[PDB]
Amino acid sequence: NFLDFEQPIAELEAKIDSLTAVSRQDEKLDINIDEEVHRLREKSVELTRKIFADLGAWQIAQLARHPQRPYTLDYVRLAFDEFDELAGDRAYADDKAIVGGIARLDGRPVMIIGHQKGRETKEKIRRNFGMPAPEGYRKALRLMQMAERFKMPIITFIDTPGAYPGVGAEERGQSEAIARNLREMSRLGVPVVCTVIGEGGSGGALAIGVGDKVNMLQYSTYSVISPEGCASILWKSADKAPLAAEAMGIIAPRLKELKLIDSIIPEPLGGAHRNPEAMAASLKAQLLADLADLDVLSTEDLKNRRYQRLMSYGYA
Amino acid sequence: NFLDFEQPIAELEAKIDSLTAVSRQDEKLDINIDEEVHRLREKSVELTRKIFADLGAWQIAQLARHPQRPYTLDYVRLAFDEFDELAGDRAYADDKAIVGGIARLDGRPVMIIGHQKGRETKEKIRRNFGMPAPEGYRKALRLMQMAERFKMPIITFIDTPGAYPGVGAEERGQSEAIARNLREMSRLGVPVVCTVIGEGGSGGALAIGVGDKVNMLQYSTYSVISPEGCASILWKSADKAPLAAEAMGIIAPRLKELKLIDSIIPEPLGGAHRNPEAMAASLKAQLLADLADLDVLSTEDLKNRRYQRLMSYGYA
Repeated sequence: NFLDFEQPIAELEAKIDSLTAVSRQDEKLDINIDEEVHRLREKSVELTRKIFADLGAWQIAQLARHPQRPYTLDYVRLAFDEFDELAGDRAYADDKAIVGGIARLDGRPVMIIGHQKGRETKEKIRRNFGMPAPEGYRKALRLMQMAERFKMPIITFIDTPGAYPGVGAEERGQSEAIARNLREMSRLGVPVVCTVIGEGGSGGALAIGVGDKVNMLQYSTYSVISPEGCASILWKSADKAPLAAEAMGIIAPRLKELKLIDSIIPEPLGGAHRNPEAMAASLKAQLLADLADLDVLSTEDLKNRRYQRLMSYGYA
Repeated sequence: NFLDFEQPIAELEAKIDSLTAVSRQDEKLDINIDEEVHRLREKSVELTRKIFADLGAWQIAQLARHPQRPYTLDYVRLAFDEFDELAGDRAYADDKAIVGGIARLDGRPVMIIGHQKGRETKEKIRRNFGMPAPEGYRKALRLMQMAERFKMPIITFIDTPGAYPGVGAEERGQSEAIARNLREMSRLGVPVVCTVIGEGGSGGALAIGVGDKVNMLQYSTYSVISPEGCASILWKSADKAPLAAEAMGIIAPRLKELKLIDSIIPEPLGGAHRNPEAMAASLKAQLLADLADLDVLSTEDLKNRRYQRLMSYGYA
């Protein structure tokens, strides 16, 4: 299901599908499929550049929410192996809006923590649209401590609309849990790398994003507040979300100059959704490179550097 | 237009035709034409043997009258070159039921006399269904004399239902003209070869068929009277034509044993009409072979042999 501005790409795709049927549909129909396929694929490839060259911040947000995209499960599958999912906070529940586990990266063992919006409606409602109740963040703290204890690096993916705004979420110390998370992660003796795949932000995202390095795709928005919220509070409306997106600076290159993120991982054309494997390979390369130049530093120097980088936050 | 017993061959042909259309008809239709063409041609080739193995004398007559077949024009075109058509009896008209001319056979010059039924209805009525009025036979005598004079061999084809049974034909000495023809041809000083391509007989055919050699296709009937006439006079009916054909002995092999014809030229499968070129090549080879072993004999010995062979006619 392509977005509104990806229409010319769609109709060309719509002609492309029935090519399979015409191959063996009925009445002996087996036409010269290869010629038409090649011409239509050429046109489609040419047109996507005609479509994805002129997208800006409001679009970037739409693309960051494309309802066909790799979630943390997808990146785990397409760049990680021997994945073991640990579920359980030890207190009140395991949460489906966060998925964590311990896996191997090119032999090396790692910890993977991140969100999972679910693909279709069913897995979206079963995972609460990637909105974690605090018990999830307590689980994430528990896993992060486990990873710290056994001299293990931590790889974290961040793809959350935000911490759930609900009765159950507020009752259980949402603020307290996120505060603790932000406290412990800033003392681990192991390197930390955190991407911004997909749509993330709204503070709750930061619960698992305080690390040595930070990386973001080219169509991923990292906003202290969703554009619609900023629009409602400030613009006194919702339709004016694109203006809020333009003003805030939620796009990766805008953030990059702000010394906030350490690298942008380029996407396959038309969005990572068109070539999830290519995006997974790019992410794996970026993660490995980040880990490499990180392992040289010792644990004490690692923590000191982490603290120093934090203090660089804010123009002050 | 195939005959009644060639139906299974037809329907398979009927499926075969629209293969051309399906190649580029509409809606991008270009199917794997070669596979279906090969399979259907295999089936058609197998079926014709299933159809032309079990034909007998009544059929042979039907095949001899297949309304798709090479007439003398066709054999001239497909086995002769530098053909010049002489038309004119010098007396009252040139006739379209006979076509004569002087042409070359592999360099050698020859004379070609024979009938031409015309292909479609128009050329059939314009040529009087290959039925010659006597002026035609006078023309044939004139040409035969011309060929004799200039030491030239004569090749004759014979494809006639018969001499026209009409007022104009009877008035002009039909009997006289044919008698003269039968007289002169038995004195020419040049070799004579005469086939029985197509349907011929009824005496008038003999007007141009008294030569050193005689040859007949495998599906050509040479009857002193059409089967239908024999049926009407003797059987007292018309439907009983096949019995008349069986009794008379109008089929080539039946005649061959009678010492009446000197050779049968085998046909392409399914009738010469399916491969007119192959039939033309076979006819040309037979004609050349006949001429070869004939030119050895001198003119006097040629005429003496011709006379002796004639006397062998009839068991007496």
